Amino acid sequence: RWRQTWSGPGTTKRFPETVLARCVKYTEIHPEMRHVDCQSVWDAFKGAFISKHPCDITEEDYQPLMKLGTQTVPCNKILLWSRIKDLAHQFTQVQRDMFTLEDTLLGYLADDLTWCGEFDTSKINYQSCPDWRKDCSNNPVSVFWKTVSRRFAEAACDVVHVMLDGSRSKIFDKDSTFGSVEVHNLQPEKVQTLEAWVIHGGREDSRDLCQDPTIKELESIISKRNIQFSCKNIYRPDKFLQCVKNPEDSSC
Repeated sequence: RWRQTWSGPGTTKRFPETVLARCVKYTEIHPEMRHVDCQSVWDAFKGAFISKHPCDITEEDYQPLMKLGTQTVPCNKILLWSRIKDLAHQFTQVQRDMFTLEDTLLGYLADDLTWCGEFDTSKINYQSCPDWRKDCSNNPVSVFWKTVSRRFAEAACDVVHVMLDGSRSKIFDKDSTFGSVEVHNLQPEKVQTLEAWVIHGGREDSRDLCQDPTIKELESIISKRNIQFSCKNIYRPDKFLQCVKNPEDSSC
């Protein structure tokens, strides 16, 4: 074909093998998931989207998979992020000070992957998948992230942290998974504070981006949910990471 059905990239090559391998690796490393049957996880993941129209996926489709990937997360150590996932991951990798969604079995399985099927065939579509904007929001990938992110947000307690990209025109973006799902699913009964770390992209002596209009928006939203809001600038994320690996003895 010189023209594909959908406007988005197709399913990641060797999707089935990749998810299965990730499940095996995760369950080998993480002791609480030692007992998960990875074939069963693949079957349930597959059942969510195979033979279904990829513009008609619902959260219910992923419920078998959600049940299987049920997992306790230290509720007071959750790190959310938007448009800055590499630094979030590099940070949690140092000494596991916090946990992101990609530290969970389900987030790990799907990170950086694309997948979709076809109505009334059992084939995976490796040629194209729906674009969230051009085609439809109710596609297998978008629906998966909304489903898993909601559950992750509901599990948070105490002080919840979020890394935001301060080099974006919208540092807080109401359209992101963070802004459209996670903010609205933190449980005010459990969550005391949301603390945002605004990651600078700048060359040095930049603005206090905690005063950014979009940050004030996030503050208003979260305050009105009866959760406290805190914000900090991270001016030099390279120094930040160094200080995380090697604190207090040098210039930190």
